[PDB]
This record gives sequence, C-alpha cells and structure tokens, in this order.
Amino acid sequence: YTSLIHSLIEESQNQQEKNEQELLELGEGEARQELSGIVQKQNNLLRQIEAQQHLLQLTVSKIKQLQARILAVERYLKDQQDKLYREVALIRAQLQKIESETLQLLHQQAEIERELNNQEQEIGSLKQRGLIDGPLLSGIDQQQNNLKRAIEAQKHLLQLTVWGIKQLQARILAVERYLKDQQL
Repeated sequence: YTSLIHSLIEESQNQQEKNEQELLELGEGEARQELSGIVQKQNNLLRQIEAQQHLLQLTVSKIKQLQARILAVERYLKDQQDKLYREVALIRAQLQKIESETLQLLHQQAEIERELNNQEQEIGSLKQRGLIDGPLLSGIDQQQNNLKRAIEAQKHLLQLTVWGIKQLQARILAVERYLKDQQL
C-alpha cells in the first residue's frame, strides 16, 4: 500500500508541524531548548523515512518490470538466436543494478532503526518527568508512534524486495540452463 504509507507520511508531516508550533509558544524557561532537540531529531528521522519510501518505490518498480521481461522470455521460448542471449545478459545486468540499489536500502534501514531506538530511549525518560509540558510531550509521543509504524511497514517492504530479487535470480538462472540444454 503506497497510498496507506503515504497517508501516514502525510500525517507524520502534520504532527511534526504541530509539534514545532507547540514548541515555539513555550517560555524560554520550560526546558524548551531540551525538548527542541528531540523534536528536530524526529524531523530528521521523518526525512529519512521519506527518502526511504522514494527508493523503495523505485526499486519495486524495477523488480516488477524485470519480472515482466523474464516472463516475456519464458513465453518467447514457449512459442518457438543470439538476440536471445543479449536479452538474457541484459536482464542479468539490470538485476545486478537492483541488487546494489537494494544494498543502499538496507544501509538506510539499519541507520533508520538505529535512530528510532535511541529516540525511544530519550522519549522514554522524558515521559517519567512530570514538569515537562503535557501537550507537547503527547505530540512527541504520538509522532514516535507514527515514525515507528512507517518504519515497520518499510521493513516488511524491504524484506519482500530482498525476497523478489532472489526469485528473479533463480528464474533468470533457469532460463540460462534451458538455453544451454538446447545448445547441446
């Protein structure tokens, strides 16, 4: 669900906005500087979630498009060279590109979950402290729930992308073995 994730990202942007406005209306002596740190950290993390969603959707398009190329080759062989071996090699080339683009996804995912965990600990401590403004800390707590949910969906998306890549590798490998059998 691109749409559902984008509704959550959109909602996360409004919460970030509301949080920041609630922050600037505090007096200079309400730990307003301290709270400002975590609010900005939530903004940086939202940016990385946004960036991750863009690359995920691109990678997912390339996989779906490569799956259609492999299918076309499988049907071409059913309805039956040289131009065939160039197609197979080019499919392997595209696949290799997707593999390293998915390597950036895993890098960013790890850093994103690293930042989310350190924020959970910070906000965990803030929640025990009573003197901290109730409304703003509620919006900070709500935003953390938003970012965590987004990260959770993107994690499952990334795992399916790693999964489909291995499926394409096996499927293009089967096409290679069928072709070397015919050459015999």
